[PDB]
Amino acid sequence: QKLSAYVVDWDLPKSIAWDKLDHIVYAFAEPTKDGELSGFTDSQLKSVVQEAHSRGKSISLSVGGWTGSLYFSDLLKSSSSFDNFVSNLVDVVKEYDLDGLNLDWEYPNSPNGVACNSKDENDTANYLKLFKALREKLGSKTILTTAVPTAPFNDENQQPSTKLDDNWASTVDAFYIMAYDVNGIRDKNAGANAPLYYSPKVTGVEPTSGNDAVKAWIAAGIPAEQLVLGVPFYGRVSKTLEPITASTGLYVPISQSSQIKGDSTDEKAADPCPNAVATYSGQYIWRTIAQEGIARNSSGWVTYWDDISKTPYAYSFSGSKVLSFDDAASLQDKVDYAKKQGLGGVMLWSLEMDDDENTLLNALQDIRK
Repeated sequence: QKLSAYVVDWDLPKSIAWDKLDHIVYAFAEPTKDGELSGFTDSQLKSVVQEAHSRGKSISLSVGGWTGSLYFSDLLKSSSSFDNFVSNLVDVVKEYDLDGLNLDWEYPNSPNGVACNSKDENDTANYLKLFKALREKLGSKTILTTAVPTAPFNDENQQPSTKLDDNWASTVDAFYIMAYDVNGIRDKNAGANAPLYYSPKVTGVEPTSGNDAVKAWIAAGIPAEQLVLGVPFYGRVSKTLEPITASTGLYVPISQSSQIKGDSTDEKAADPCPNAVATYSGQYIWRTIAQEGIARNSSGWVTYWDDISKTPYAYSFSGSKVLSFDDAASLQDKVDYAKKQGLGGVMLWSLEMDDDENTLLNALQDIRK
């Protein structure tokens, strides 16, 4: 699995380009309080598994997700709910003829991610117990992967680990680094959604990137070959308080009152926590970007290139907004990095975002390669 591609149950692609990929990750199954797997469509998963196997392709189920991470911590600390979760997790593999499971807990012991998510000092330790259980019960050929944040899983203090149990690398096959959503309204200045690099010279942005995350995880104990760079097929808009020109760069200050809306896929939504506030994400999928000609200086946009983060961005004087995103160029750069760093491969989120010409997916082909 050098090239993995997430598909979403709520929006399957009408046509999956099998020959341009290796491994399909079907998202999501959300764990319930009782430790059962839910929230996915039975017929669709059967359909997609069948297709993948017809063509000699691998498929995994992704358990969890941004809104599916509520019960992970509770489930694993208790011994009874642990075994039943595992039991259900094995059954689903059995049931659908899955080639593996992709655990996506967002995130172990963290006040970030959804606010009301259960959390515990031992979340990472138990996360490792879960994987070990899974391996014992599934064997060595089941693809066991995890989608991970830009720093190693939290310790008993909610700080990224400086060293992960060495059993992590020996149990789990690949760690999919979710190297995107790095910068947002949580920052003072505009930044890249999925930067390849971070520069300390630049303040008012988050001190991480793709390269930095890799570096962090390698240091924590995970070999590079077991690391997988996640890339987006979407971008994000911020509202700049100050207009971007050619003599300004990407890093201008932004509004923080409220996140403005992106494209038509960007519905106002609130996390599954009582009395939480609905918000926009700012998201703009690649399709919108391509159709509206944003990367071609159309529709009132002017396109630039950030030399620091190796990503394109665009600015509309109308509404004063900046769109940080990824194109063929920034994507092919991420692929160059991955190959030179001896990474296991790359993954993309998510397949239905790409245009009908497979522009973004094609830009990723050197990884297979």
